Amino acid sequence: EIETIVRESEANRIQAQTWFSHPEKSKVSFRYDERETSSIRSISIETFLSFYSSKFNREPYSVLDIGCGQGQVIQYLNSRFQKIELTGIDSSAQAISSAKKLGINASFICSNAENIMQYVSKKQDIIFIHLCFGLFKNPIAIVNTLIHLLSDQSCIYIVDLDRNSLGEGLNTAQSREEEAYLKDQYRASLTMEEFKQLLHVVTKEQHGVSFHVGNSFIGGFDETSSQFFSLMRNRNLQDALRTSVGEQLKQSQMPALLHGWIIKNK
Ligand SMILES: Nc1ncnc2c1ncn2[C@@H]1O[C@H](CSCC[C@H](N)C(=O)O)[C@@H](O)[C@H]1O
Ligand SMILES: C=CCOC(=O)c1csc([C@@H](N)CCCNC(=N)N)n1
Repeated sequence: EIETIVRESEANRIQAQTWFSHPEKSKVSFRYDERETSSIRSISIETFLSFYSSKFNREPYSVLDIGCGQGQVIQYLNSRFQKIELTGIDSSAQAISSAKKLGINASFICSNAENIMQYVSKKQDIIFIHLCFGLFKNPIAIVNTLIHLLSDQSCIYIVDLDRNSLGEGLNTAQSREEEAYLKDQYRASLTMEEFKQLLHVVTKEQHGVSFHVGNSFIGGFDETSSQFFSLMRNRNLQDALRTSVGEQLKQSQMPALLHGWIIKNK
């Protein structure tokens, strides 16, 4: 039962979340995240944009960003599109105040993502959950709720740490505080096996809604898959991958992440 696995790892997830809700700890997590995770942001975004265009033959009308932090993902989208409805939600008041100060045409909500349907009624073409799934107290509840908000042509794209990657994941820590941070983050994470079970359970009773999970770099799609072939044809995704020397090497050295899709096609 995936429910019990999720309930029994709840304390770990609460602990991981202290790194985003405590004043001193938040300084450590921000510094690490900006240094080590910023370059993957554009890759993950262009992956879902390439997927959407390939699958549905139009650009999305709306992106909902779950755990949006200081609004960096929404800023990126704002620079790529003008006529996209952008929404971000984060339970950190400090993060949301920072996002609002950007002065972007976007809606920012300060609340547990569990409460999203109080703030968004129009169905969403893309729901993005980037590098934060393992922080949620009630991840299955959040996903079930998000599925209600999916448009007839839509996807949830989830990218997160794999618990089995802890050992390799510690390599990028540069201080004892960062080491402690990463240990807590990986301990709260799911494994590939657990993540697959979760996405199966939340989609199996939902008509026209499917899932895919993988640990391959580009959306978890194997390099021999038809999906990978289609994604890699997209010049915007190519451009995002064509980054600095140091960031390409960082991306090469990174442990494999979990990549999950919940896809609705009515
Ligand atoms: N239950 C919840 N609802 C909304 N946001 C949450 C949450 N639990 C944690 N978060 C937020 O998740 C973020 C994790 S770090 C930022 C992740 C961001 N999506 C990125 O791509 O880098 C933090 O800002 C934290 O406040
Ligand atoms: C190369 C290493 C890749 O490292 C990361 O992507 C990373 C490390 S810590 C972090 C934060 N965004 C919080 C992660 C929240 N998720 C889980 N704990 N599962 N992201």
